[PDB]
Amino acid sequence: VEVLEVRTGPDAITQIEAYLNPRMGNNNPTDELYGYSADINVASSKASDNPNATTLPTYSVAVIKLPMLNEDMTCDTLLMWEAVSVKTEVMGISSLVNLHQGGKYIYGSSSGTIPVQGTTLHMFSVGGEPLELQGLVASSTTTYPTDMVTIKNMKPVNQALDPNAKALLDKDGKYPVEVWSPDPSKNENTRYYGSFTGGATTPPVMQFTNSVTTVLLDENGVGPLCKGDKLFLSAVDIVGIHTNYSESQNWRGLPRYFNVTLRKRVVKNP
Amino acid sequence: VEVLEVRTGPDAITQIEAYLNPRMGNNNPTDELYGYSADINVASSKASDNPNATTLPTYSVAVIKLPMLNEDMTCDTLLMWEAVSVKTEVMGISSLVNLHQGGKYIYGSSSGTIPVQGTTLHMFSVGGEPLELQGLVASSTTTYPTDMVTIKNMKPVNQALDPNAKALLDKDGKYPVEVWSPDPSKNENTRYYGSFTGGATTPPVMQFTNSVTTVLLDENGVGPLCKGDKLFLSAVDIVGIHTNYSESQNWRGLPRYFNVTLRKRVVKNP
Amino acid sequence: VEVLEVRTGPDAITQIEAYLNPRMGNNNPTDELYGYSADINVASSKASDNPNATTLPTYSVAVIKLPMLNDMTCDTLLMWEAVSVKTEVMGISSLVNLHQGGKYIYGSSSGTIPVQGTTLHMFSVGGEPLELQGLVASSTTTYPTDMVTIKNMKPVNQALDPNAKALLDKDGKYPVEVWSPDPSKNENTRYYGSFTGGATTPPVMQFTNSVTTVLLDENGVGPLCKGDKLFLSAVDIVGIHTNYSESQNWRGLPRYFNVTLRKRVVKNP
Amino acid sequence: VEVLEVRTGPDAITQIEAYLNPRMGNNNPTDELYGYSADINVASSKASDNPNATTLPTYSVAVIKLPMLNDMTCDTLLMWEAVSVKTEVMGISSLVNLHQGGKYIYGSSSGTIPVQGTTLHMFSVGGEPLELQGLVASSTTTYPTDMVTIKNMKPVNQALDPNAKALLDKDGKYPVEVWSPDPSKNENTRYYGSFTGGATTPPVMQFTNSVTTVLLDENGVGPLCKGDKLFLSAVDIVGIHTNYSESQNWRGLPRYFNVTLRKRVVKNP
Amino acid sequence: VEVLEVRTGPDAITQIEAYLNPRMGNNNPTDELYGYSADINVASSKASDNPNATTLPTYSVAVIKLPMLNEDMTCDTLLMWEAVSVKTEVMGISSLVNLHQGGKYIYGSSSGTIPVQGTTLHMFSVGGEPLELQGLVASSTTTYPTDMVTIKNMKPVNQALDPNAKALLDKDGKYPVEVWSPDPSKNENTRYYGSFTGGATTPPVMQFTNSVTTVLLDENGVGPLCKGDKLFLSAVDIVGIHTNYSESQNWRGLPRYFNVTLRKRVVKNP
Ligand SMILES: CC(=O)N[C@H]1[C@H]([C@H](O)[C@H](O)CO)O[C@@](O[C@H]2[C@@H](O)[C@@H](CO)O[C@@H](O[C@H]3[C@H](O)[C@@H](O)[C@H](O)O[C@@H]3CO)[C@@H]2O)(C(=O)O)C[C@@H]1O
Ligand SMILES: CC(=O)N[C@H]1[C@H]([C@H](O)[C@H](O)CO)O[C@@](O[C@H]2[C@@H](O)[C@@H](CO)O[C@@H](O[C@H]3[C@H](O)[C@@H](O)[C@H](O)O[C@@H]3CO)[C@@H]2O)(C(=O)O)C[C@@H]1O
Ligand SMILES: CC(=O)N[C@H]1[C@H]([C@H](O)[C@H](O)CO)O[C@@](O[C@H]2[C@@H](O)[C@@H](CO)O[C@@H](O[C@H]3[C@H](O)[C@@H](O)[C@H](O)O[C@@H]3CO)[C@@H]2O)(C(=O)O)C[C@@H]1O
Ligand SMILES: CC(=O)N[C@H]1[C@H]([C@H](O)[C@H](O)CO)O[C@@](O[C@H]2[C@@H](O)[C@@H](CO)O[C@@H](O[C@H]3[C@H](O)[C@@H](O)[C@H](O)O[C@@H]3CO)[C@@H]2O)(C(=O)O)C[C@@H]1O
Ligand SMILES: [Ca+2]
Ligand SMILES: [Ca+2]
Ligand SMILES: [Ca+2]
Ligand SMILES: [Ca+2]
Ligand SMILES: [Ca+2]
Repeated sequence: VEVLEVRTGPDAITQIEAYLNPRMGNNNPTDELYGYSADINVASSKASDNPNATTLPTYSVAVIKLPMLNEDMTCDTLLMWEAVSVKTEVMGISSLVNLHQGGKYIYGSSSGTIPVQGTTLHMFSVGGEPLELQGLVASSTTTYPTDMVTIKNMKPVNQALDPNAKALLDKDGKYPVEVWSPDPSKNENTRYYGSFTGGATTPPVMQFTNSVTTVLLDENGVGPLCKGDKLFLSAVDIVGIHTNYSESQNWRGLPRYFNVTLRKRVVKNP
Repeated sequence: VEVLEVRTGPDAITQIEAYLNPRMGNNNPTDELYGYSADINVASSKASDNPNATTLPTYSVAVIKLPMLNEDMTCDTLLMWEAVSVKTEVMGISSLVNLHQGGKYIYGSSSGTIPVQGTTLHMFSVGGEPLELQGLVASSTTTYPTDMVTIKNMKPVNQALDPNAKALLDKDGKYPVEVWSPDPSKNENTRYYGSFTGGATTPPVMQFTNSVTTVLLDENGVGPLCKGDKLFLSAVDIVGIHTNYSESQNWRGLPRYFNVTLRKRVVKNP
Repeated sequence: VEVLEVRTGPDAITQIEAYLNPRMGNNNPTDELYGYSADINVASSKASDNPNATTLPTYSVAVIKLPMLNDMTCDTLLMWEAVSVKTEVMGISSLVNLHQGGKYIYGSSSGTIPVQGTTLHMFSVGGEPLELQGLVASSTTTYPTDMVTIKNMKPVNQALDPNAKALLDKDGKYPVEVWSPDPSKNENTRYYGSFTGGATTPPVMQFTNSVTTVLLDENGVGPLCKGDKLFLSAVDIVGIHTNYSESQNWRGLPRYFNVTLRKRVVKNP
Repeated sequence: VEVLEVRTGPDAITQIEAYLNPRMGNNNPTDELYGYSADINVASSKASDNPNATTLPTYSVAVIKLPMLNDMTCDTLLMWEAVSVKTEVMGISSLVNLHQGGKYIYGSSSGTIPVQGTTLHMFSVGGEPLELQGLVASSTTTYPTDMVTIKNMKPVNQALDPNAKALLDKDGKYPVEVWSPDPSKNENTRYYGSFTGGATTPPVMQFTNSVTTVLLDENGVGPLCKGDKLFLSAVDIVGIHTNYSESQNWRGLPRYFNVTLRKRVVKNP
Repeated sequence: VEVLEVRTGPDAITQIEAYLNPRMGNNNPTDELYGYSADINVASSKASDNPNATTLPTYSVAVIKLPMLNEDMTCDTLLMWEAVSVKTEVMGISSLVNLHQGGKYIYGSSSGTIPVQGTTLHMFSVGGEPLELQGLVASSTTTYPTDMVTIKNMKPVNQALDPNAKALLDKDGKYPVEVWSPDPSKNENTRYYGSFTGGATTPPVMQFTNSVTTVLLDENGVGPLCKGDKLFLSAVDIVGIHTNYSESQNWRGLPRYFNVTLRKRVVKNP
């Protein structure tokens, strides 16, 4: 679609806000361990790697419906909502500042417990359509739960780049992060931003503020354009691993807030 | 409230300073371990987790009364104090540079003792009303002391985002950091800045200088506006954990200094 | 070659995109451990050090053929000039995995240690092969003969031997522990590398589609593609995987490139 | 004083330079362990904590007498204004030493553990003594009477007691664990500090002669030297050296200052 | 000498390149462990600390002879070469990415070996005369090899700043880093840049690129001026410690490349 100028005048700007709850494996709000995975079940061998669905963190996604812009669809030009900037925040960070939760002792049984630590993964995206994904796994011989969306008919090539392994992030809590990542060869109409630090016991590091805005405009001054007046918000915020007294382990996630400013953009009627 | 222009002229600027003492759990200045929590008392299980009030760090808050500005409340326009910038500093940082305090030896009994280390959490906020808070916990089955302000009738939803778990930071030493964090969906009239590094034994890192100012104006050039001529200052500065000889542990906190510059802002009378 | 002005007008600009699969040692897509090295075989001594080819990560290289620009007698020619690149290490979140068969973090009730330790990231974009300098940990290492390594090593190759030079002209052949970008050459290539060592170091990576690197030099000139060929080179070693028996495999990830090129006028030589 | 404009013309600018040696506890240059604290002596309990004077790092301070500027009648006077400073921790590379007596890294065939753990770096440049705020880890600690510490301590002193104030007016007398710069004062000093804690943390330091710190405030005014005196203050604890017996000493390094000053006109008070 | 303006015109700019090989202790290219120190030999006691020359890393220095500028030395003004900017690079960084070198196992005898790690020291300097040095040691009772250049007649004062402990970096592989550092009270005619990270097992961190230039001009816009048409390049690049199977240890250094751009500067004839 040919993109023209920004539409000026009163009522040309709008703003939405939303939060996405984490989807660490216990994904129902009545689950005792909502916001965590179940105890990790580890592969027995290369050939026998059957991770339980509840142990696998997935991506969060929400579709926000925006006000309808075009009365009749037959004028030479149309309007689309253009995402211009976002304020985003990982919520409840200070919940990890807690040394009394049941778990593994830091020293002996007189000490506090080890807080959430280890691998972290933070991703947010804002687009005018679903986030486009690339499949890649640690091991093609893992058998994934069938009620999740994973790579069909995996082979060892899927341990690196197979250009046939593509998907859309179109379902909340279904696409495992260990299988899918943002596809940089597409996503022309989405801006995504991601951060990873690995390790078993790494100290998690996070900032929180209401003073920072990310501008979503591309090199040409154009932000994501919302097809069918729909805005797509995606996230994952794995903040580390909680270790229990018995040494079993649960992934821990946190929710993410989005505040997106949008404006009206003229496009040519296709 | 329709915000208008900055009032210029002599005496249009004022400046306040304040310090907030840490509320680590021992919050009475006659407490032997004032500036620390009591020995952390750890849950025996998921179901049984009763942290003592003295073991839970809370937010500091102070209200600064500013000179009154409006004689007539008849006038078509009124003046409010607008917070423009802040210098803020964590005080007594070098008190941590101490290897003789009674505790746990670094190596054997000929060595110095382990200094304060582990999880850190730093936050300051400057606003024209109480900081708005969102509740989220590590465990919804925790029983919090009834004399603290925490989430009423928790369910497992409270381990992630429950949109009903909201509060105002309107009491000093009452809101546990492990339960509450700044709400990014509100706080239009407060600037907050936060930094977290987790981990069991992580070395703390801190800077101190009198050369750095934070500017508090939003993207329209408007800082926090002080309702009823009150300026709200909030903080928490957990600098880590002290470990005792028996391996019991206390949170350690430090005081925070604020120097705030304010100016007169014209607003439309409501 | 004398470099003249940029050629303006419609069709003055083109873009390409490619990805390079990692070459960690298992370099065939049907290899069970594709994207990993084989179990590291360690030297029993300084004198006795014969690493298997499957255990030695090598540089990835791709040559992209660009639209033919030039008749070859005009007094000025056109060359494709690489102006900027968006590049991305793909599959980063694949490391966010605690269930893979391996070594337990704590006892046997816990998750397994994820990929961690030494990392090496390099990308380059050039108008000819990346020029290489040879330097090794040990000059007494015997390398696999079917790889390209330093000929007739002496202890001088543990430091700078001005004679140990090569071109990155084959994919999966030049070991990273032998070869590195030659800063005394490479006038026509831009390279960018970072290294963090250690055995257990947590890996750190970012991913976004918002970042572009400008390739122009201090005279405003990017790499100029000789014979309309664009050279893309990479290595992305994201750490070490540890197996249950404590054997270890290097782990690598693929890299994406999106390069923008413009027509540059040059004086005919 | 009412501060007026900068005085221009020939000879309006000056430079001084100085070094301050560290005061870690062994503060006499003939001390066998000069530049180190004596072996750390640890408290037996909350009630009993009697650190020896020689175990407690203190701030360094020097007063530089500047050229006499003024007669005192004139409606306006000149003061030296500290404009900028180049400052350097000297002898950083002295830490790059694994043969020194100490605790083995692995077994007795290995090198010894180098200086590591808690570090504290501070420098200040002002026109009067640095103003200090008292705060300690323990109010029941008994400090050496020959040092300057907080009078009549109570548990409030484990946090902010607004009465606990002092001036850094003596070299090697004010313990860093008792005093820090007071941000509620120090209008006429600029101070800069960084702290990293932990018991075994690797120290990190840079050294260059290319970096200057500008000392002007948001009104373009630097510290003004009362009575033509310039105050330089510092502490540079670079970590802890551990002996074979596992007893431990703080290690400090000297700091160099090069300050540029100019003449500032002020109203006679 | 009085420094005047930059000389303009054709042929006013020259460019040199050079490499400096590391001087870790095994400093002869035929040495089996060239580019490493010999096994560290640890002090028996404070009184008995005799490090072997081969165990002590020294600075690298090279003198580059530049084209002769002044035809008649009686003219009232003269030209000097002025170092304007440098591109510099540590070479062979990726040689460290090697887990099969003989050494100490990361885990048991089935694993890779521990790569080079621990204390790093990086310095480069570009000057128009020898880099000026200040003496400072960890221990004044250390007995250094007489074949090296160290502090004469050490006393305890040399554990801190002795103003009489000065030297010039005027010989390659002779001035140990543990005794000498750049003197900030001098070096008006040299620019030096240094970086240190200690510890015994710290991961080394290095970058490499050909896209970065350091500008050498001072605040008056004057770079180092090459006395007698000599350009002084100095370096040390200790990238860590290699541990052998028997647990003995060797410093590891890497060579450094320089590409310095120079221009002609007018000076008044003294
Ligand atoms: C992430 C998180 O919140 N982890 C909890 C865990 C988990 O709920 C559990 O591991 C499932 O993943 O529970 C922790 O406490 C449990 C632990 O102390 C075990 C003993 O190791 O006992 C459990 O209670 C038992 C009780 O002991 C028995 O008398 C009874 O038969 O059953 C109870 C419930 O099964 C504790 O809940 C843990 O450390 O694993 C606390 C963590 O914070
Ligand atoms: C990078 C990676 O994927 N590593 C795998 C490894 C490698 O595939 C393997 O080390 C070759 O380099 O395999 C891991 O699982 C193996 C391990 O559990 C060993 C026990 O030490 O047994 C292997 O299965 C055997 C099995 O024991 C026999 O019954 C069978 O007949 O032969 C099988 C094949 O050898 C496991 O596959 C590993 O931890 O080493 C899992 C890693 O994820
Ligand atoms: C933050 C802080 O200052 N921690 C102290 C602690 C705390 O005061 C205490 O743990 C309460 O939270 O005390 C430390 O010293 C005590 C320790 O040596 C214990 C031995 O386990 O003894 C205590 O003194 C006892 C004494 O031993 C008895 O004879 C007497 O009957 O009672 C005394 C007081 O209970 C020490 O105070 C500690 O290591 O726990 C020192 C820390 O710095
Ligand atoms: C920096 C470096 O490359 N270190 C080497 C070292 C050094 O060359 C050496 O330690 C002197 O600094 O050698 C390493 O391999 C040796 C090691 O396995 C030892 C056993 O601890 O044996 C040496 O070979 C011996 C062999 O074992 C004997 O049977 C024979 O009689 O003598 C041989 C030579 O002494 C190995 O060379 C090491 O681990 O120390 C490998 C390091 O990479
Ligand atoms: Ca594409
Ligand atoms: Ca809102
Ligand atoms: Ca060259
Ligand atoms: Ca004040
Ligand atoms: Ca001097």
